[PDB]
Amino acid sequence: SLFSRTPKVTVFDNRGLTARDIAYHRHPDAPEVTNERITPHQYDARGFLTQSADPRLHDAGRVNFSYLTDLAGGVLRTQGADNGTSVSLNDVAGRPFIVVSHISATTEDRSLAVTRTWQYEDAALPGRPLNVTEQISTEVARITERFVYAGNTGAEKTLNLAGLCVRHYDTAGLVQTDSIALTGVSLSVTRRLLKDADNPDTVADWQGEGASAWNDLLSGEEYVTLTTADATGTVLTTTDAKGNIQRVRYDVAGLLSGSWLTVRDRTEQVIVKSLTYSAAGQKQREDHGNGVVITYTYEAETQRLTGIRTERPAGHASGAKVLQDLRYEYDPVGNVLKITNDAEATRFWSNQKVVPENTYTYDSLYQLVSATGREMANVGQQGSRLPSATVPFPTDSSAYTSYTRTYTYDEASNLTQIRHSPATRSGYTTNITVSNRSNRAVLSNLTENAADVDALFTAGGQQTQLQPGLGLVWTARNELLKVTPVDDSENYRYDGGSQRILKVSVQKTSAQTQRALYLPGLELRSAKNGDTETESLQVITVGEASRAQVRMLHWESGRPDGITDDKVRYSYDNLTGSSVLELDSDGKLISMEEYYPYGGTAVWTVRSAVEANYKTVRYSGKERDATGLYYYGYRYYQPWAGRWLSADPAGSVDGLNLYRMVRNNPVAWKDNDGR
Ligand SMILES: [Ca+2]
Ligand SMILES: [Cl-]
Ligand SMILES: [Cl-]
Repeated sequence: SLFSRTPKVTVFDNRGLTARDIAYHRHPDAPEVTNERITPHQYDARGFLTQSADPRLHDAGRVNFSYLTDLAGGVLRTQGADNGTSVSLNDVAGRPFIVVSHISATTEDRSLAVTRTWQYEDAALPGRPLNVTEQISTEVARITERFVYAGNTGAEKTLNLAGLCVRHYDTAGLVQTDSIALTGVSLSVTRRLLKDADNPDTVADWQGEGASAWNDLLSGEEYVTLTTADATGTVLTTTDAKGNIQRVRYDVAGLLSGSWLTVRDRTEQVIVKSLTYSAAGQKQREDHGNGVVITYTYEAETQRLTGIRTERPAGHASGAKVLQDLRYEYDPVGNVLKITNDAEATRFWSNQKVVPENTYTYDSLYQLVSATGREMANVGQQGSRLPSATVPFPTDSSAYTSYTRTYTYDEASNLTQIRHSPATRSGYTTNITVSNRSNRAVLSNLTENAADVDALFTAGGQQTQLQPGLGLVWTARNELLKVTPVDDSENYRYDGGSQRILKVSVQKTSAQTQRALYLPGLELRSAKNGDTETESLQVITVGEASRAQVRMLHWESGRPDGITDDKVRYSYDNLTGSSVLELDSDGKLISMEEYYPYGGTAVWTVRSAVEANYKTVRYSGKERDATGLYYYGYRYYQPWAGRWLSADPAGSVDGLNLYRMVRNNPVAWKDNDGR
C-alpha cells in the first residue's frame, strides 16, 4: 500500500543515455498522496553529461552541477551548487598536472582561489612524482609534499626498496619506509612531525636544495611502527611507537582466529581467545580475554544480522549474566523496523506499554520518518554537548523515559526538521534551514532565512560557523583546521591522505592544554597546566576502526586515583558499529551508551566518575571531539543537525546531495570514512 506502484525508473534519450531518474515519494501519514520526483540530466552532441539537477532545484529553474569536458570526456571544469567551481587538467601521461578550486560563480570570484600543481621526474626517468605545490590567492607558493625514491644498491634490494618512495614529506612532516617484505607489506615505517606542529599557524613548506635542509624543518622525536607478516602478505604482528606489540592468528581458511596484546615490559595477554565464522565468513561466536562471549545470529535466507548476544557464560568468575540480547526485524528490502533487547536489566519497556520498543517507520524512498526509543529523563534538550554522566548505573525504570522522534525531508532529501516528543515532558524541535539555491543548510538559530544560508559557507561548501559564536577555519585541502569562539579553542593537523595525525585543544583564562597524537594502533595523549605536564597517556587500540575495538590505557605519568594502570576497556557494538557497552577485564560493566538515530547521545551512564572521561569513540565507532563533532576521516559530522559539516569531497558519487547522511537511513547503514 505505502510502497505499491513506487518504482525506480530510468528515462532514456534517443541515444540510450539517462535523461531522467524518476522516483515516487509517499509518506505513511498521507498514503493517498504520491509525489513524483524527476532528476533531469543533460548531454551534449558527443554524449557526455553536461548538467544534472535534483527535483527541488529543477522545480526552481536552477541546477546542481554543470560539467565542461575535453573531447575525450575528461572533465576540465565542474560548477557545483554545493561545492563551488573547480578547474582540472591532467598531462598527456594521464597524471595530475593542475587543479584550481575555491572559486565561486556570480562571472567567477577567483580571489580566494587555491592552485595545486605537480612536479614529476624529467623525461629520462620513469616519471614518478617529486613534489606537490599549493598557491593560495596572492601568497607565495608553498611546497606541501615531496618524494624521495630509493635506487637499487644491494642494500636497497635487501630491504625490497628498489625504486619505491622511501621518504614522503607531507603536510604533517616525514614518513620514512625502511623495510619491505617479499610480499610487499611495509615492515618498518617511521614518522617525524614538523617543528612547532601544535601551532595551526605552521604549514608545511618544504623549501631547500636537498634532504639535509628539509630534515632541519622536522622535530627530533621518531615514532617507529614495525610490522610482521605471513606468506600471503597478511599482518601477523604490529609493534607501535611506544613498543607495545599486537599479535594475530589466522585459521585454516585465512580468517582471524585469535589476538593478543603485549604491553611494553609485560607479558602477552589474550584479547580474542577464539573466533568462529558462518559459511559466509561472517563472525559467529567471539570469545574475549575477559571471558565474555559474543554470539551473532543471521537470517538463513538473507544473511542479515538478526542477533547480537553478549554474555558472561556458565562458570565465569564474576557470575553469569546476559549483558545484551539485541534482536533486529527487517522489512523486505532490509530497513530496520524493530530492535528489541530482552537482556535490558531495568526491564523498562515491559513497564511502559504506551510507546513501543525501538520502532522505526520509513517513506517510499527509505528515509527514516519516525523513531522511538528511551532517553534518560534528565538529558534535556539535545545540542552539541554530551549529557552529564549518570553515576553510578541507574537501578530502576524511573531513570529512563520513552520518546518518539519525527523527521521531515524536502524534495532534495535535506533533513529540515527533527521533532522530539517525549512521554511526559515538553517536546522540542530542531529546524534546519535549507538554501534556496543549494543543499547548504544550518540550524534555525544561525538563520531562519534561506537566502542568507550560502553566506555561512565558503565557495567549496565548507561551513564557517559551527554554532552561534563558534567559528571554523579550513585548510587549503578542505580539512577542518581550527574551531575558535567569537575562550576555548581546538585545532588539527592531517597527513598527506587527509587522515588526522594531531588534535590540540586550548583553554586560556593561565593556558590549559591537551594534545592527541594519532599513530598506528596508538594515541599519545597529554596535558599541561601551563607548560607543566599534568597527564601522559598511551591509548593502545587493538583491532580495526570498522569493528568492535579494544582499548588499553597505559599512563607514563599523571594517572588519576581510582584507575588501576593498564586497564583494558572492551567495547561492544550495535548493528551500525556504535560503541554501546564497555566491559573491564573481569567482564563487569564500565559504561553504557545509547543513541538517537542520527548519533546524538540519549543514555550515558558509568559505574564511576573518573572512568567516564576516557571513552572517546562512540557513534559509528568514531571519535566525538569536545566540539561535539564526530571525526570520520575525510569529513566531520554534526549529530544534532543530522548532516555533514562540509561538502562530500568525492562529489556526486553517493548522490547529488553533498551533505546528506547515509541516505537518511542511519539505523541500517553506516558511513565508513566520510568520503
Ligand atoms: Ca519504492
Ligand atoms: Cl555487570
Ligand atoms: Cl536523531
